[PDB]
Amino acid sequence: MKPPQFTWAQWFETQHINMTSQQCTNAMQVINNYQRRCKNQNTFLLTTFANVVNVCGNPNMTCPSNKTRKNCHHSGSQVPLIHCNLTTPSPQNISNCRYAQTPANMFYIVACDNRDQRRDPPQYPVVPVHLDRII
Ligand SMILES: Nc1ncnc2c1ncn2[C@@H]1O[C@H](COP(=O)(O)OP(=O)(O)O)[C@@H](O)[C@H]1O
Repeated sequence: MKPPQFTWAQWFETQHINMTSQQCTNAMQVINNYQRRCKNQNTFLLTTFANVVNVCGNPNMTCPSNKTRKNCHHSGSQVPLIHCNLTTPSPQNISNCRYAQTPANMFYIVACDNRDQRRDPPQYPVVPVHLDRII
């Protein structure tokens, strides 16, 4: 789920593009502090927001996760990425959650939609809103 101050595009960026630290335990604190819980796993794509926006321009395809959605797009090429896996749940005090990190170079599929009319900058009429899968 996402905090109210974020549009889907900004939340996508916060969760999958802006890895604030190369260490998952530190990077995941941002996501967990916003979601008020420790996300079991999360993928950080080591690419630019602009690159993802352009991927939104690639041919539409069915989303591997939801066979009813047709707003997904394949990256075309592989990109470096870090996958974070929760290793220490820490019931109370989510800042104590620890994660393992898995580096890899894979293709990705993202779902994109028109920008939030009121909050997203007009610069990008089309933006990624969900990471559907990595291959
Ligand atoms: N095809 C889709 N198009 C637009 N929005 C979607 C789509 N699929 C899922 N969503 C929404 O986007 C949210 C973002 O999920 P996300 O953070 O990307 O999941 P995770 O990173 O745990 O895989 C979902 O919880 C859902 O409400």
